[PDB]
Amino acid sequence: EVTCEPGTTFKDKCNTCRCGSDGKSAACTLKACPQ
Repeated sequence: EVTCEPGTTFKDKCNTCRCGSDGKSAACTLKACPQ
């Protein structure tokens, strides 16, 4: 459940989520995040 355009990414929880190409998906570096 992402909310962004493809080619913009942004800051999420404890990592950055690169908006996929469908405008509704994200990669998110995903390294760690206790809260």
